[PDB]
Amino acid sequence: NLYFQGHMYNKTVSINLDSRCNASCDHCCFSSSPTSTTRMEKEYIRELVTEFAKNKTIQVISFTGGEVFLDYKFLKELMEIIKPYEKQITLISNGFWGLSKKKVQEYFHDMNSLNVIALTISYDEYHAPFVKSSSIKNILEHSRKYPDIDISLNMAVTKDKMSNHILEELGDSILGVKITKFPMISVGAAKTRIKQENIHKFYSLEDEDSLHCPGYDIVYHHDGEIYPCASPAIFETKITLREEYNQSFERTVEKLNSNLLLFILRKEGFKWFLNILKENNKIEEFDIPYEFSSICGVCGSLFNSAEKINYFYPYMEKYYNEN
Amino acid sequence: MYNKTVSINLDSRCNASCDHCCFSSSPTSTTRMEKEYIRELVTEFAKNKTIQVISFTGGEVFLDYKFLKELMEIIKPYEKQITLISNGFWGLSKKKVQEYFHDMNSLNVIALTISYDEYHAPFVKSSSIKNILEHSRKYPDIDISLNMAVTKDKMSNHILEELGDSILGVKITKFPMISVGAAKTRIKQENIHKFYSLEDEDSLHCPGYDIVYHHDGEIYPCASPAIFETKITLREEYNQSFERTVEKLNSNLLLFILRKEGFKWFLNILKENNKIEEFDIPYEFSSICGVCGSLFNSAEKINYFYPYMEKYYNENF
Ligand SMILES: C[S@@+](CC[C@H](N)C(=O)[O-])C[C@H]1O[C@@H](n2cnc3c(N)ncnc32)[C@H](O)[C@@H]1O
Ligand SMILES: C[S@@+](CC[C@H](N)C(=O)[O-])C[C@H]1O[C@@H](n2cnc3c(N)ncnc32)[C@H](O)[C@@H]1O
Ligand code: SF4
Ligand code: SF4
Ligand code: SF4
Ligand code: SF4
Repeated sequence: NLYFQGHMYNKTVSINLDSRCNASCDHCCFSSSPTSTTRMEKEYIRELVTEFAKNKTIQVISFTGGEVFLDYKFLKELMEIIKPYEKQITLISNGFWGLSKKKVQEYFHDMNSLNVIALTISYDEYHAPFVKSSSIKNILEHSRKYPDIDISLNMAVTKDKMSNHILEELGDSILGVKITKFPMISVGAAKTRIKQENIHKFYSLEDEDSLHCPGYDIVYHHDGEIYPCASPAIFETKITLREEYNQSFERTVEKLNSNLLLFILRKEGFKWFLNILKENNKIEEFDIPYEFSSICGVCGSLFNSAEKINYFYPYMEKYYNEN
Repeated sequence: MYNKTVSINLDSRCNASCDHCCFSSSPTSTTRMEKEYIRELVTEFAKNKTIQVISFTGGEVFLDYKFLKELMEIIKPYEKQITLISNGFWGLSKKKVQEYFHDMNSLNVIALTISYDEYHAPFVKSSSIKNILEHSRKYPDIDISLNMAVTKDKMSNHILEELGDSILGVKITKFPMISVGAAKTRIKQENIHKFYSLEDEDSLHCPGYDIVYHHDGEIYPCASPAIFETKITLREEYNQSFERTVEKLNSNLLLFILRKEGFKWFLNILKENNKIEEFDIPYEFSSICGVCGSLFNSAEKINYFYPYMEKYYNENF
């Protein structure tokens, strides 16, 4: 009462628990593998989760990696910290644990009792050498006993690997499951292990009309930085929200809401930045591609270096003085 | 409760004649409410202070696009959100796709569901679906879904491959058949997936009520294909207000018992009285809506539960 909308982006948060994974996908934006060492400390993650659970605005806490079910003991401990505070939880997994019917029974029982409202399973031709089809089927079939857990199947595809046979092999286990096939973002292992010809190109620089950011969503990443979104493309940029080791979530939200570059991006769209480079003939100097698989790819190539961000500084400063 | 969303089924007429159609829709379908009556309904829903979302279904709502746009423009000054479902026949022309997306975006259409599968395929070509899906990328505020109705013999595997990269970023859901309408007589029951049985207690719960003003002139408590073959209606008179429809839904004893006790309350009565075979309750079913449809698809069946529901009312409340 007597207050209008304050800060945005404070209802959800994501934590990337670790870069370690059982799989070594050739497209992995983080080049994840069993030998990946990039991660925040366990006690630091416990403090973060405790703070997010006690926070009055956060409604949803999401966990990602890496493979979050790889160290299940630690994942269940984090979920039990949240439990007395009744926050909703979302999980994403490669479903390696589907190989064991005992783990399938136990994990669904735990997710249901720990307020896990959504589980996304990632399966495609890039994941297929590391996880069997029957493991995915066991998870999808058992999810029918837990209708309150929203189940999704995310498939990362290329022109040569469209996952048509993968989806057929899953049989009727996909009935009622939301399936989304998405193109690659040229970051991490996809940059060097996938032919760029095989990456779908849906956007071009000439269609600035439809180039707007899908929306911010705070991520506390395994590199110890904080990002304004969960897109694979953002982790390659110099856009971070961390100023110190012990930063509060209220401070992260305040920084996101006062960041001038991100305010201009949300309000004016990508055309504001692209027209500044076109007007000053800098598209070739900054090696900005002409075609992209996603709007995030444009974002990635506009701010993936300090030279590029610093270039926009006088224009953003001029925008601030005018408005 | 249940007063934030409402659906209107505009007509049973369709350009398609799908073999699974829950309404047996076709170009020669004559069941519909009058246009002026629909205008009055839409005006009342637009002026209503609680309704946030108005959905349109059929039949094929884009078949008479002039009337659909007219209804959307009645809603426009009141700023309600709109959802649409279509077979995408209009996708044949990219210029027509550009026009309809421009209108949907300016008329607060927040979601568009496209239905395409092997049952829809003889009536709509693949390229028409692709044109709609590709152009939807320019309108990220419109939530795009592809819904595919499948059977064991028609799983839509080749249909999805033929769509190529037009499905990238689109939520796809394959769902089984409900044995109603044309699916009852044109599809072999062995081809209908059976996921649940009378013994799976965690599945015997209604997914939730959602008010539908249907093309038969009745009002239903949900949008499931199964409810339209039941005698569960919320209409008591021709000129009934939405406040009254909501009041009737919230005071309906059968629907209160169903939501609170689940389907096991009704099924145990029939098992205890040896009426499972008399009522033709299926042992196995593709979804819980299949049980709902078989419990309540006749006045005799509904009236059978009355003394038990009356006893429940006296014991509780
Ligand atoms: C990095 S994984 C982490 C969680 C878990 N290991 C999994 O695969 O679901 C998150 C999602 O991003 C997708 N992904 C990975 N690298 C990507 C890339 N270069 N471009 C687009 N999506 C990518 C994965 O396929 C997966 O669906
Ligand atoms: C009756 S249609 C009306 C809207 C539009 N003509 C369309 O096909 O999307 C609504 C949805 O119900 C589905 N449907 C029709 N008959 C069905 C049945 N017997 N069982 C399950 N779904 C059915 C259709 O495939 C479609 O996705
Ligand atoms: S995409 Fe997921 S499963 Fe594959 S390597 Fe990366 S983190 Fe592991
Ligand atoms: S456009 Fe940029 S900021 Fe927005 S979601 Fe994509 S990568 Fe993140
Ligand atoms: S399922 Fe939709 S397109 Fe097919 S006949 Fe029925 S109303 Fe028409
Ligand atoms: S269970 Fe019955 S009332 Fe509930 S959605 Fe299905 S048909 Fe409608």
